[PDB]
Amino acid sequence: ACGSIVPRREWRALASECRERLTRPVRYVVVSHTAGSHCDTPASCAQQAQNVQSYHVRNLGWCDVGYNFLIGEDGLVYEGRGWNIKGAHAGPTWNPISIGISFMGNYMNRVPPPRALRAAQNLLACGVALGALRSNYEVKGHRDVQPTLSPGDRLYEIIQTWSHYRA
Amino acid sequence: ACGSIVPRREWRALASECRERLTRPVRYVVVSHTAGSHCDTPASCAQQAQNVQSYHVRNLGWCDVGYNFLIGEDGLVYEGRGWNIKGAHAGPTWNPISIGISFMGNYMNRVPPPRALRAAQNLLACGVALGALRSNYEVKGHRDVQPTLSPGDRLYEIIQTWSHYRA
Ligand SMILES: N[C@H](CCC[C@H](N)C(=O)O)C(=O)O
Repeated sequence: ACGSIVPRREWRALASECRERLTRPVRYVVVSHTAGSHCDTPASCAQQAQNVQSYHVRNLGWCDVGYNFLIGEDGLVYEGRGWNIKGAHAGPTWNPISIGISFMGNYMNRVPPPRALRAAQNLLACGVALGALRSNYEVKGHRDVQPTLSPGDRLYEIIQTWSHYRA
Repeated sequence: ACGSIVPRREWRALASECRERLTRPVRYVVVSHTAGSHCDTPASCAQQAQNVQSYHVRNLGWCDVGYNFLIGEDGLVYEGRGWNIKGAHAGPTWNPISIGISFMGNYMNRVPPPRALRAAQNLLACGVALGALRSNYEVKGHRDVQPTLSPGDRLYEIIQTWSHYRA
């Protein structure tokens, strides 16, 4: 088990119905925030991934949670659509050429804790390590590719300092 | 770099006074339990890591927490002595030739949750990737190399199914 990713079944996900595959290795990573509630325990962040997926599935009518992975302030990564299934998180130009990771919260006036950030970068290395990502992958913030405040001012200024970030 | 580890400072560890280095690559991994209180959040697990360190330093007179790494039921790994410094967790024959990882809890009547187990296994893969552990490393229960009940019956039964387990 590559990163220490919480599997779909462990956060009680509805089964996915998405079919569209991403072509590896993938070039881009897009970092979003959920603009949802935050959580900082495994129990609270499992519920929160449930809740986000529930909105996407029941309400937006999507095949699964839109993000490939979610990050909790518990410092764990929650399997969304995964490495191999095209996401619904950054519009039609970016969904097919990226992995979308989303921090569970609103980081406009808040920073995610260092454990959340470590879990994100550990996830990405793990992606390289598996061949899901390019070794020279490029990180975009959600607002760099779509009109939105996502991932929040505070979170966005941090991912700007990441070695793989490209505006 | 590899994995995600909660660093010493983040859990508010006393400065280490330990100096003896292990010789890489290390061949053996010894898995214990602390036989202490469990914790299932980053906040409670950081506290617990302090308590364990406090006990070993202040009461037992050791140079640091005895373990190289601790595992919380929050699903995070807590930095102890690290990959490079000799632990105090398995006696004078095993301490110089092993990495000691301890699950924070009492696993006599109780299993650690899948996320603790994942954190532990991934940690070891990272030791391998790092050259800290041999690729053909062996995992031992604490009871395999010393008389005590550690790492606890339930947890012992689990580590017996790990692919690197050798009695
Ligand atoms: N490569 C990872 C280990 C994960 C196992 C992965 N190789 C798989 O079987 O999918 C690492 O060293 O962090």
